[PDB]
Amino acid sequence: MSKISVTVNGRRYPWPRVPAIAVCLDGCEPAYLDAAIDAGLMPALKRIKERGAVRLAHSVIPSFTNPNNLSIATGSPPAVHGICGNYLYEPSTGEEVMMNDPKFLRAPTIFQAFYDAGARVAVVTAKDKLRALLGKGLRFDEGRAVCFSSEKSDKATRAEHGIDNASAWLGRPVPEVYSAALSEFVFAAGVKLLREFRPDIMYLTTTDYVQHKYAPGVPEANSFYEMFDRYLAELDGLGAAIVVTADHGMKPKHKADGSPDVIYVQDLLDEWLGKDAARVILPITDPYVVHHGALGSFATAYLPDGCDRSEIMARLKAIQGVDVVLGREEACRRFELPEDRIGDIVLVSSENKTLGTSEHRHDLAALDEPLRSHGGLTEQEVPFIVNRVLPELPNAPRLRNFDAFFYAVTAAA
Ligand SMILES: [Zn+2]
Ligand SMILES: [Zn+2]
Repeated sequence: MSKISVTVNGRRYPWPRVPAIAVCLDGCEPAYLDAAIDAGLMPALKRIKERGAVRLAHSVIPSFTNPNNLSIATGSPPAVHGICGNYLYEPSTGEEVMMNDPKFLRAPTIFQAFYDAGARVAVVTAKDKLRALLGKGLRFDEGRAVCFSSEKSDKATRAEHGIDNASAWLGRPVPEVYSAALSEFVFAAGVKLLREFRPDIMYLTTTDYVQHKYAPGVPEANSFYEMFDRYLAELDGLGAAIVVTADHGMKPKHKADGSPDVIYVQDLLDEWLGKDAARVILPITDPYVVHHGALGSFATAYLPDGCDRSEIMARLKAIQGVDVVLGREEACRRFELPEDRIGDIVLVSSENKTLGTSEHRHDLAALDEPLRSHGGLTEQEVPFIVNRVLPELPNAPRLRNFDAFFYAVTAAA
């Protein structure tokens, strides 16, 4: 007898005999789990690690939320699926255009491919914009798909989400967007879906709210992972094959005095090339954001026609804190990104620095606590833990976070 599989974006996924789950722990620097385990707070993950397969994996660069979630969802890098930031800039038009709409997704998700093959599929996110992206191609007329966010759980309908009011269904209020509870809702929905819906494929993804605010091992960080472990214990107890991974890690990005440590790329380019001759883009978040949530460790820049790219790159790389500077072609090959949605040059900052645009009218910082962020090579390493014996499972740099569903269904088969 031939084995059953689903082929998606050039990869063959065996059909899962038991439910196959990937959990994306947003911003989960491996140190978070080590600290919580060491404090005795994750007895289930501790045991799961001992008896399963424990690895580190590499995220996509940029180590941002959307590109990495979409990579996990499609099993492919952004060169394939097209989502490589929150927005891009169009030199013609002079327009900044949001890349977080499903129309910009260029490759099918694993979720749609399994759904189209007759599977039961469930996707739960914390934020609703990612929900719409992740849910592209799912259908809700056969009772075989569920897709909603904690954020808009009370707005779910049968026809568009596969469930009527997921808040009422789960029996928990809609959580505050800026809370651990937004992510707890996802875990809780996941458990209830596993019991009652019995998906063949399920993705659970959260937000990095806690991780931007709190370093590994501090009480609030430990409490979050203590909470996760309870849901993990339950998913594991119900017999699912589970991969726990992350979209990206998290590192402190502040000076000794606790203030943000930023390299203002637009200021530098204005000086060398003329004011606004170039455009620096900060794709970590939406373009309107100026409140320190716009500070990450990866940036891209669009340069005036004719200028000396090679020269400009050398000038940027000479700056302390700027670790990597690549032209479009090279950055796209190295990081597996789409040339048509990346700037002329790509910049990656050092471990404890971020990249900003300018101090002209500035980038007024919001929250109090010392800056923590992601986007660079120093937030690329993430946990990758499976609750099954898989001695052949590769390790980083070969293992990618977007191998999560490949190995989950393999373990489930
Ligand atoms: Zn994230
Ligand atoms: Zn973040």
